Amino acid sequence: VDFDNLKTMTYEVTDRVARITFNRPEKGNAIVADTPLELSALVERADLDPDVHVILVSGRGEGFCAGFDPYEGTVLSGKTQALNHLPDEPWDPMVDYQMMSRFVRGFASLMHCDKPTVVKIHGYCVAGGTDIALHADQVIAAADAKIGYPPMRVWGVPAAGLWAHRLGDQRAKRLLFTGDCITGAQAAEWGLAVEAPDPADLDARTERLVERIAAMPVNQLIMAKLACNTALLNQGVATSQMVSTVFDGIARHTPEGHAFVATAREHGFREAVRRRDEPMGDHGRRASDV
Amino acid sequence: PVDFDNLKTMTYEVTDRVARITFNRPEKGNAIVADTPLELSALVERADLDPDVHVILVSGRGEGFCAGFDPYEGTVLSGKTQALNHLPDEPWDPMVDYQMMSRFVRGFASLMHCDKPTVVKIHGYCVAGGTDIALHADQVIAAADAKIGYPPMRVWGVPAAGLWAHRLGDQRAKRLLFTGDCITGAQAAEWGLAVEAPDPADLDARTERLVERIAAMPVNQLIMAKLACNTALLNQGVATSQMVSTVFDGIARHTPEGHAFVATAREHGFREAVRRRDEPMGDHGRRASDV
Repeated sequence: VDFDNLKTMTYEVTDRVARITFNRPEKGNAIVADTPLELSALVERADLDPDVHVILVSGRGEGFCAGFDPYEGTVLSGKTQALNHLPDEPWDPMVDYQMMSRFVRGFASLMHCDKPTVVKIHGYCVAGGTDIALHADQVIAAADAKIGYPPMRVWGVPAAGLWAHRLGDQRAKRLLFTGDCITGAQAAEWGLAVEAPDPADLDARTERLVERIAAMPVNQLIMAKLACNTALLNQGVATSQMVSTVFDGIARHTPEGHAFVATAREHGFREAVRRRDEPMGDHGRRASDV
Repeated sequence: PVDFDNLKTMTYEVTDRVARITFNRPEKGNAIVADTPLELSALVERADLDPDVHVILVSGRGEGFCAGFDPYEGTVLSGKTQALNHLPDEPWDPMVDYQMMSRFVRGFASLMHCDKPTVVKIHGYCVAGGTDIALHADQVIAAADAKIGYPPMRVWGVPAAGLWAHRLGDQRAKRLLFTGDCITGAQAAEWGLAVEAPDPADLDARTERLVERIAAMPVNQLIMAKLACNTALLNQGVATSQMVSTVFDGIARHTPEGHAFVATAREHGFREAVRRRDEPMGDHGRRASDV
């Protein structure tokens, strides 16, 4: 990673806030190969800077993140991975796991890093976008944001494996058994988000939150996060994550997975998504009425 | 950033399906320096991504495996920030220390969390910070006469990796950590710290045999076996043991006792400081602790 030629996001430190800001708004800040690498590198940079006390992750454009979009001679090559997605030959789930687990590993830097992480969600945080967002220590969301994992319906299982740890069993299952999304307001109500300001107030309340955190000594902040993370990680997060990443690979290789891909190839991915969600009445920015 | 054409602390070679990572500071007991965890972590990742590699074999050159611990400018890891944080007569900052020592342990933990099997071969000694590395490996094979343990429990460390109780169980971990005593490789096999403990003349051959039997399996099978076994391992609270133990190691280095050890090492050299620590306990150098 080259801090002078970042491809997917920007880095800027203002006062004590390290702002990591997705920079592909034309693509909904969709996750590409470089996203986890840049995210993890920038988080480490922030961790090591004694003038940084808090990391604020956000996206440009209409929403936080819409989800998923030098490796030659590795298991991660484009050729190896595309061969592993052919339907009419046995695939290798561990070749898939080596690829997908490294996305998740990059995203997990927001959980495991020394310093506090805040994610600001506006608009949408769906599918892969939640594999990032749910790792953050604090999530603040616009009241009218759309948040969930629609590809439970076809083509994914949340690789991060964090829904049960963030929502509890009942509410995680409510979303993962349907692919339904909740509003930012409901995310606050269910405790997925710490607050849900009206969209006109989101930036102001977000800046207030990070300022308050940033006013604290780094040593205190690091200790609080270490203390709290002993309880979080003791819930079996590592296991939830591993098995969910395997499951996501499975979702991308079932008959249902391949039929979705074939639809995306014929009509484009946006239209494949519309046809997935339309029978459920929550296509686009429509609410799921949870 | 690690340069595979200019490695500082260790070497890398793939022979058939075995990625050999071999420590390369033989006359300093392969002592751990800043680049050690960076190189180990990068080379383990490279092995993981190479479809021609099935197993990773870590060993050290010289008389023993590892004797333990020996671009950051403007970071919490700078030489100046860390040196300042070790002054005795001012308040120190345990989180400045944690940021440093946790990143050593993170590099070492790549042997545990990587996709593929890891094997550590111990000859001679694996003591102190050496064990922070070794105990992360999936398989440990040791010369019957090797010396294995954490002598700085006596003064100046607490095992930052935090793995002793996970690898030995409560009673045998406490037996070594309440004393700083070392066990032989033979005892390590009996206690299940090592999977076998060949005579030193047979160590290399038995090691090669073990890694070849592992390498004869498909990569997909191996990765699944490791993932399955690690769910139980990690469910023991390894992450918490490692975090609290890394905090405790910082403390050990900043107590009156820790400062007195460093003052002796600074005045007379580390070797003499170790002499004074271990000779009263009858186990200085390659002597056994008679556990």
